[PDB]
Amino acid sequence: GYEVHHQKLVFFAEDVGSNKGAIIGLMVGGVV
Amino acid sequence: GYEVHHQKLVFFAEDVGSNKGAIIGLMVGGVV
Amino acid sequence: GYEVHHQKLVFFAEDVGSNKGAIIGLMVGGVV
Amino acid sequence: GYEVHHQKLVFFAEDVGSNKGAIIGLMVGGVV
Amino acid sequence: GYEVHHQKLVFFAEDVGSNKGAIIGLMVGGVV
Amino acid sequence: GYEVHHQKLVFFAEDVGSNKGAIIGLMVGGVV
Amino acid sequence: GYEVHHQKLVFFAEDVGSNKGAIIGLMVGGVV
Amino acid sequence: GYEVHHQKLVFFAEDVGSNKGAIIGLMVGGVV
Amino acid sequence: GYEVHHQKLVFFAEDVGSNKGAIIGLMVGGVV
Amino acid sequence: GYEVHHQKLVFFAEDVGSNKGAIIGLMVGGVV
Amino acid sequence: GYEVHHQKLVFFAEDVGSNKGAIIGLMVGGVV
Amino acid sequence: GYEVHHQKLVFFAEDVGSNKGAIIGLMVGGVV
Repeated sequence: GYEVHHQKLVFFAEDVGSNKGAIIGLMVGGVV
Repeated sequence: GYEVHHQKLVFFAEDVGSNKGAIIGLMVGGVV
Repeated sequence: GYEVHHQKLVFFAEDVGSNKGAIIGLMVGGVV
Repeated sequence: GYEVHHQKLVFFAEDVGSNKGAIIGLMVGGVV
Repeated sequence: GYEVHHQKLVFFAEDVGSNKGAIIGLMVGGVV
Repeated sequence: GYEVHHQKLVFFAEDVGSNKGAIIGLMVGGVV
Repeated sequence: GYEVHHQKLVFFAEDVGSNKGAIIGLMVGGVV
Repeated sequence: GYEVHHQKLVFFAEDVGSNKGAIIGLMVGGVV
Repeated sequence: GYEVHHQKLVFFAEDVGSNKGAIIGLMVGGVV
Repeated sequence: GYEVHHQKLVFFAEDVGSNKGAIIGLMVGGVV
Repeated sequence: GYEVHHQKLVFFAEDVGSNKGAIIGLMVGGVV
Repeated sequence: GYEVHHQKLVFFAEDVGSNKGAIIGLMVGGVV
């Protein structure tokens, strides 16, 4: 059978989140 | 069974001269 | 030209530069 | 021979809602 | 008993006024 | 004997009768 | 400046029709 | 001198019927 | 002549049926 | 002795059936 | 007579912390 | 002397013990 399933997640541009001070948090349960 | 197509989710914000203090919280709780 | 259930979400923001610390609270659980 | 489809969602804002200090609470769980 | 169902939803907002503090509260969890 | 076809929807909104401070509160769960 | 008193507000929601996809997408910003 | 107060809000959703999958997306950005 | 500010926001939800996956996507910025 | 600045936000959800399906993505911005 | 600033935010869900399954993401974008 | 400022943020859930894991992510770039 034929099946397609994919996605894309991009979070807006803004005042870059450098280190010390600003911050970016990514949480992904466990790993493959 | 059922067939589906991929999707896309994109947010974009323009800021004059990146810098100090931005904060992003992304949680992807899921399994392949 | 075969098409199935598809979607797309776009959030675009263009404007000078509000104050210190923008903030993204986003959740992408997921399920089989 | 007939296929189904869904809609497209676009939230576009100029002026109101600039970078730095803005707050987006967006929930994108998943699909049943 | 299947038919094509698609559309486009675009929301454009823009208007000089005062102060900042803007807030987006959107729930977009899958579809029925 | 109702048929479904494509369509387009665009909405443009200016100044919110009252100070600034905007607030987008929408629930986009499935469709009727 | 005017004196403001408190009050009590309660809401109860049930679903008839059939089955129930519950969905609460709300924005509770604030008012001057 | 002077004194101020706010109101109280209570929300309750529950009703015998079927399925589940609940989704709550909320924005509560404090306002001065 | 002292500043006074209190509040009370309550969101309660429950429903049998089947499966689970509940989803909370919430943004609670802050205050100045 | 005297009232001051306070708040109160309560979220309560009950879900059985399958293994715990829950996905919480919450952003608590904050202020300097 | 010193000003006091406090808040109370609480999320109650009927589900402990099982194995690969429940998922919680919390981000506090701010500086002491 | 120095004004008082602190808060209370709690994420809690109750049900069946179960085993080792569940998945929680806390992001807070800051230093005393």
